[PDB]
Amino acid sequence: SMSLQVNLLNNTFANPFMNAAGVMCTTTEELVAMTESASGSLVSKSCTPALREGNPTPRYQALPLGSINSMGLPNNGFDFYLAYAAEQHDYGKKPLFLSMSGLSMRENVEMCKRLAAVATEKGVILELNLSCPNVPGKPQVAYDFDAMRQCLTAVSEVYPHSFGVKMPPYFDFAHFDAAAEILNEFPKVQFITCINSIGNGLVIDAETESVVIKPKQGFGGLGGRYVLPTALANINAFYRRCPGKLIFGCGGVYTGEDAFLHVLAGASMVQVGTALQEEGPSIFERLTSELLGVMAKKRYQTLDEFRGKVRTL
Amino acid sequence: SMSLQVNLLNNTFANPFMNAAGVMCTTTEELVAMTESASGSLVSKSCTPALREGNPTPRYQALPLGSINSMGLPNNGFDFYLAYAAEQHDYGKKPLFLSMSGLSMRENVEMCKRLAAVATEKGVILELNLSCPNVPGKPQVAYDFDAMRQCLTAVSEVYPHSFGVKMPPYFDFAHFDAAAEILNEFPKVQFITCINSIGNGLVIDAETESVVIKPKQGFGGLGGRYVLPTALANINAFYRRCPGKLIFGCGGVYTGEDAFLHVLAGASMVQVGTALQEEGPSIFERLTSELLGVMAKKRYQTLDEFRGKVRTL
Ligand SMILES: Cc1cc2nc3c(=O)[nH]c(=O)nc-3n(C[C@H](O)[C@H](O)[C@H](O)COP(=O)(O)O)c2cc1C
Ligand SMILES: Cc1cc2nc3c(=O)[nH]c(=O)nc-3n(C[C@H](O)[C@H](O)[C@H](O)COP(=O)(O)O)c2cc1C
Ligand SMILES: O=C(O)/C=C/C(=O)O
Ligand SMILES: O=C(O)/C=C/C(=O)O
Ligand code: NI
Repeated sequence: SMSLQVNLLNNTFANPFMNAAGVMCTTTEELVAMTESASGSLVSKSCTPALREGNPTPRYQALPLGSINSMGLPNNGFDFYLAYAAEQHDYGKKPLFLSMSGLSMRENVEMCKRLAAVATEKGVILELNLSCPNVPGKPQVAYDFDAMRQCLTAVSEVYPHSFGVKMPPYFDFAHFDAAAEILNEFPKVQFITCINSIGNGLVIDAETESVVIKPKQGFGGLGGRYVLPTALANINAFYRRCPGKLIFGCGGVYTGEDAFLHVLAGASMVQVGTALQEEGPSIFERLTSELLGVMAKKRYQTLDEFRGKVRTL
Repeated sequence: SMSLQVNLLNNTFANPFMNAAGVMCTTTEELVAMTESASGSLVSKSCTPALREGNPTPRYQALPLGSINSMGLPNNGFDFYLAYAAEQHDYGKKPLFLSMSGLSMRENVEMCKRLAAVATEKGVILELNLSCPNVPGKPQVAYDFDAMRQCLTAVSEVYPHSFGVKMPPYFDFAHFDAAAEILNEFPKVQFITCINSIGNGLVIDAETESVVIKPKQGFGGLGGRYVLPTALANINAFYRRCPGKLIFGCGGVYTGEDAFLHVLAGASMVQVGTALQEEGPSIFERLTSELLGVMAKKRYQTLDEFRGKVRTL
């Protein structure tokens, strides 16, 4: 009667769920666990050309309303994720996204040049992270529309495949417009993942009178409950403004209902970060059944039936 | 014993609490209620030169985690708030801030010209709102650094008094820096209120499969629980970067503990929006009591003892 199936980017997904990049997808064991999970897909930790230890700990804190982190791109390096995609990932189980977060345009160019062949041969799909908010002294690329255009230009020039972009949240229609205008100039950008963390929040523990993460004086990306309306806004903003592109929702998904909201806003895939961090990949079984339960209660049979159909007043 | 006293801009405030601009401060009755309340101060609704009906309703929605609104600056017009400040407000009770949100730099300039005499004579303090995120086709001025510098230059030229600026949240250190650099060019900007709403979130009611406010396709400013870490981040970011200025915290204050966090982040005054909307002016008795209780438990006697003293790791 019902189906969470998603068909996009020449792939079939059992369901729209996947991990948010950076959550439970850094190590082989994590990637395998994500592959073995009920998720429709997975995306590997945002990689840099070489392994990165990331920021000093503590760099993640679970919170009643979500999470704050300043991980700082700890990752095994591009070769590692490329090898996973090329040699290890069971594409028979589900499609794979590889998140890339070069620290400069040059780094993204170099990795993309090498990713090209593996994408061709294996079908791994690039999610280009333009919104890492946690590397000290590195602005979120997509908050600088010139840096964003330049990065997309460079990747589009060297990378002979469609890819997606992991976007920071924007908070003004002027920015939705400006970002969408730029994204629409790149036909290879076939999906937009909205959103990365709400950047550089500051959690203060009233008990300790201190921040809760070490890097950057305690400023870190916010995820979880905090970010859901912002995520939905961005999902919908780009869903509307980039009609030639898919939107992947990310932000504040804890339940099938939250996922339902993402899809209603226009999400094709739904990424799960904080909730997954706290619950582990078993969450995908829960989220699939919950989303199905929501759809059953609402008498929806497929995601196509309500994707992007949020009613305005 | 303990004091919530705040001293700034030649004024004594019984406590740091005040309404957030736009909340319960549009009408004479509201302004009188705010004045009669236990709040340390109050700010009048952001005004435009002439009255504004504001955006179509529904334009405010209380939420489990806060609020979303697209009020669209409904206000009685500058003359009205000017007259309140000039003729009606009992300054014997508490200092008064007047929030100004002209839709253009010229509108602000013209209002400031006329506000100048009332500020001189009565001591009303301008809070210049550069962060209205709800007027369709009008971007948040403070997201345009050139426009903000321009506006502050234009206002400073005609306004021979100290004033503050109501800021939107920023989400990247590069923007904290850029914004702080601009604000630091203006010695008359003696306070910075961080933050206005997290702009243009989108609340979707899963049950109705619809947005919850009418203007701008449901996109509206987020307040309340959603915004606290962002508010704290901005308060602290500007606290650090504008040591010559005071910071007024605004965002996510429901309790004395929240207020304590604002102050720890660097807030001198603490503004209360969503919580005040949802509880009314009696909230200030609660908040003062709670903040004193927090301070008592933490063995602080004055706000100066911990203002801005959030410990980093
Ligand atoms: C610990 C942690 C690591 C993350 N790493 C990445 C990353 O490497 N690349 C990326 O694009 N986003 C990363 N994110 C952001 C998530 O992908 C996601 O956008 C964000 O957490 C919002 O979703 P959520 O509310 O479900 O947490 C990370 C988030 C967390 C909490
Ligand atoms: C109904 C409503 C009206 C508001 N009107 C104004 C306004 O006129 N000027 C302004 O600077 N901020 C206005 N705000 C934003 C608040 O001043 C405050 O920045 C925001 O709500 C965050 O505080 P909170 O979390 O306590 O709600 C308004 C907020 C709400 C909810
Ligand atoms: O590794 C991190 O700090 C997170 C990056 C991101 O949110 O893109
Ligand atoms: O009147 C409003 O819509 C809100 C204004 C603000 O947040 O500055
Ligand atoms: Ni911004």
